[PDB]
Amino acid sequence: DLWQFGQMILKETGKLPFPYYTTYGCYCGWGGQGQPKDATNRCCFVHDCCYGKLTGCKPKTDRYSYSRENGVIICGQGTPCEKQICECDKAAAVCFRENLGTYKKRYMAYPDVLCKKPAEGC
Ligand SMILES: CCCCCCCCCCCCCCCCCC(=O)O
Ligand code: NA
Repeated sequence: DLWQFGQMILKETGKLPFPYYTTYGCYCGWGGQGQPKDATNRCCFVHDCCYGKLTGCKPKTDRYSYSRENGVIICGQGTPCEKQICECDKAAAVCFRENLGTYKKRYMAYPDVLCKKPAEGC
């Protein structure tokens, strides 16, 4: 669920998920518009697409099992929805960590007027 995704983000990046990954670029936030502005933004875009594939699941409310061992997130046993949601969340959290080097404070609260057409497609 979103509480768990938030904890993953904090564990992987050392940043609180709000505001650092809720108001960044064009896609780190609710949905998005336009094209991803950098690597971190593309992680958010991919995560949105990942959730999009889970048509029969409720990714923001379904709580799943996971652990984090030798610095690796391990999605635990569960329903197919729980497992797939966990894997979407893990991938995005790791993606954020891997692109912290290019995280730009400039892109927090990125003006929605610059998230211009054409939209990137999943
Ligand atoms: C007045 C309201 C203040 C704002 C609300 C504060 C509470 C926010 C709780 C955050 C929990 C985890 C949020 C997960 C964010 C996911 C980001 C993303 O889509 O990449
Ligand atoms: Na988004």
